[PDB]
Amino acid sequence: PWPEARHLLNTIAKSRDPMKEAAMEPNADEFVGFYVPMDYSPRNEEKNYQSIWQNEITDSQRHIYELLVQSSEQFNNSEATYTLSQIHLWSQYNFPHNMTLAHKYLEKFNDLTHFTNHSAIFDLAVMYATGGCASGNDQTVIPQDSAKALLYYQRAAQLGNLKAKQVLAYKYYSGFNVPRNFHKSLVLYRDIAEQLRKSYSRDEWDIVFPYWESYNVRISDFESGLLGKGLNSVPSSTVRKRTRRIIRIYYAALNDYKGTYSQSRNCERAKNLLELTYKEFQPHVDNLDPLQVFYYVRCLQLLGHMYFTGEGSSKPNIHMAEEILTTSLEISRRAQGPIGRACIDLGLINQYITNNISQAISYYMKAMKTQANNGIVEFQLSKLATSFPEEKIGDPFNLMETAYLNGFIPAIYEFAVMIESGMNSKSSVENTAYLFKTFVDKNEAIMAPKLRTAFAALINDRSEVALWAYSQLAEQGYETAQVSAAYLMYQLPYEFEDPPRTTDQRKTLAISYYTRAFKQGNIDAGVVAGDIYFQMQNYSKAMALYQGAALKYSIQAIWNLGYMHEHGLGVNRDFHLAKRYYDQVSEHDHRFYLASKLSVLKLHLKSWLTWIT
Ligand SMILES: *[C@@H]1O[C@H](CO)[C@@H](O[C@@H]2O[C@H](CO)[C@@H](O[C@@H]3O[C@H](CO)[C@@H](O)[C@H](O)[C@@H]3O)[C@H](O)[C@H]2NC(C)=O)[C@H](O)[C@H]1NC(C)=O
Ligand SMILES: *[C@@H]1O[C@H](CO)[C@@H](O[C@@H]2O[C@H](CO)[C@@H](O[C@@H]3O[C@H](CO)[C@@H](O)[C@H](O)[C@@H]3O)[C@H](O)[C@H]2NC(C)=O)[C@H](O)[C@H]1NC(C)=O
Ligand SMILES: *[C@@H]1O[C@H](CO)[C@@H](O)[C@H](O)[C@H]1NC(C)=O
Ligand SMILES: *[C@@H]1O[C@H](CO)[C@@H](O)[C@H](O)[C@H]1NC(C)=O
Repeated sequence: PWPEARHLLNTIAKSRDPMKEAAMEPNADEFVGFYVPMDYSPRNEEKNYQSIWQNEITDSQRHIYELLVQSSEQFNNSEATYTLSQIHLWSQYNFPHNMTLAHKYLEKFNDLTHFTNHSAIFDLAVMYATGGCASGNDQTVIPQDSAKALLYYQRAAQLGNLKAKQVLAYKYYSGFNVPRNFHKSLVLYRDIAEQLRKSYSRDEWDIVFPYWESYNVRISDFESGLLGKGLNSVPSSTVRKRTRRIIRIYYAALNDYKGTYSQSRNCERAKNLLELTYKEFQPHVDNLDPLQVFYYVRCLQLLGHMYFTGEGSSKPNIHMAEEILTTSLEISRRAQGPIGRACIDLGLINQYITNNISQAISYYMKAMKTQANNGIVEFQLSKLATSFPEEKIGDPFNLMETAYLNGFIPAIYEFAVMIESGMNSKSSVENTAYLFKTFVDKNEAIMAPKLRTAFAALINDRSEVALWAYSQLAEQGYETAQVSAAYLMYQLPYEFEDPPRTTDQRKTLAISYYTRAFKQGNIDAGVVAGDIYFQMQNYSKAMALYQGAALKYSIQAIWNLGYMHEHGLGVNRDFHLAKRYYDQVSEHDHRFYLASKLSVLKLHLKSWLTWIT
């Protein structure tokens, strides 16, 4: 039965990505506010499943699905049962998802060699910790079970999977259910981090971090926001830079060198395009519009970084890089333009291909205040400080401390192993842990490569699988996944029409995600949690929550606060404090000057009537 099917699943060519398909082609360059549901309708998904598995499937595509499943039930293969979980849980080939049967077959895979394969036990160990999926109406449905999942996590990390021991460390570090226990968190964090540092090369560790494309972004920022407009915080989308022929080309290659969200990147067509430009312009180099040559030499900076990169080619060329960018500075003398990244990679290639350290300090130091310096320079210097104890440069400590904050990633590890090893007792113990996770969570490719899946396999269709993915990273320390999944589980109804028509369990999960996101910083989520409990009871819990938000300077919390005391369930009714709240909103913002005193108008309109009796 099976080994014939291997030819078929070879034939079908699944696990499709659209951004790779839009990398090459001319395209709309256009997407926003695409589509979402607001109600789940469990018994609707079953009939939709029925329709699609009736019609849109192919008769062959049934034929393959026929006998792996028919052969696996007749035969104990256990390889097809593992695949169909990854097919009805991932929708990896063109088939629907059904977490009931997927969950059902996962125990079958596990029982075959109970507790050996960490890649699977983890996946259902989440499924226990939710209770929302692997659910239904038949008998085997069970709600959430903490400990029964917890043990499986311990089995995986005991076996040695990474993100398991990650989520344990986060779970202690946050005080999710168990106590705080910073010590353990430190232990397994540093363990993880040494394994990560072992994943890389010496060369690749020291010279360039390889630019894995980032998706740790807070969905609902594409639309207005988690709430409204103007009264939000920190939109994390970073897309499609822009501010006279060539400049429209310049950006048009930059976007192709680092297209981040909706179109995959690679340099090759941008590169060929670029070298065409250098072969084109160079003899025709008079003045030529000092604003144009600006973007010319900027594309030269880029270009030299690309030859030294080795993108698109089989190898990098240090040499044509050398002539081309050294030329670039030969111009940059004239018009005194930006010079940074050329000074970096020039001071870097001299540092490992040649061995004139001396000038290399001159270049690094010549570009050190540059904005493009993230942390790379300092991290590269402190090496030479610890190697060559020379007075010229200062302490390694302060330099690496100037690289930590800026975001350059290797800087953390040295900055961490330093302080823990420090016979000099620096600030504390717990802060040390904050470093390690901040490294871990930021490497983002070994640990969390599925953000490129969840996003991707959302936009075509079928949010639910992305929802499971964020429901697999929300347990990790990724705020973005928490508010993402919750924003999929509960959208805010507009004031007019209607709240949703969803499950109560589902809300019991969403609220937990929003809460943890709140205590990772996103104040707005707190507000949203309160807007759940309007529809429920627990007005006291909500009041504590809102009140928890207001102390950190929000606004909507406050209007809800005065409004909760004036109308609805208040333990004591009072409008003295109320107008204070309603007025300090206008104290702080200066922009809602009217609605404050409007609330005052209705508030005294109460008094006019009540004096009648
Ligand atoms: C997930 O997969 C299961 C299959 O394990 C799908 O199950 C179907 O569930 C219905 C009850 O909702 C079962 O009822 C059947 O009704 C027909 C008449 O319509 C009757 O002739 C059968 O004897 C039975 O009573 C149905 O047998 C069952 N079929 C299968 C293959 O399981 C379920 O619909 C899927 N859900 C989702 C959300 O994908
Ligand atoms: C849990 O079990 C699954 C199978 O149910 C294991 O899948 C195996 O994963 C490894 C890679 O981690 C695959 O290795 C590579 O496969 C390709 C062909 O697909 C081959 O060309 C490479 O040389 C290499 O052997 C392996 O084939 C794959 N096995 C099956 C049947 O798909 C999974 O690895 C197990 N979990 C863990 C954590 O290992
Ligand atoms: C390179 O080093 C040699 C000897 O170390 C020195 O003579 C030469 O001036 C250096 N060149 C540059 C460009 O720094
Ligand atoms: C109130 O909140 C608790 C959570 O502490 C929850 O278990 C309970 O179901 C809620 N009750 C109502 C009526 O909302």
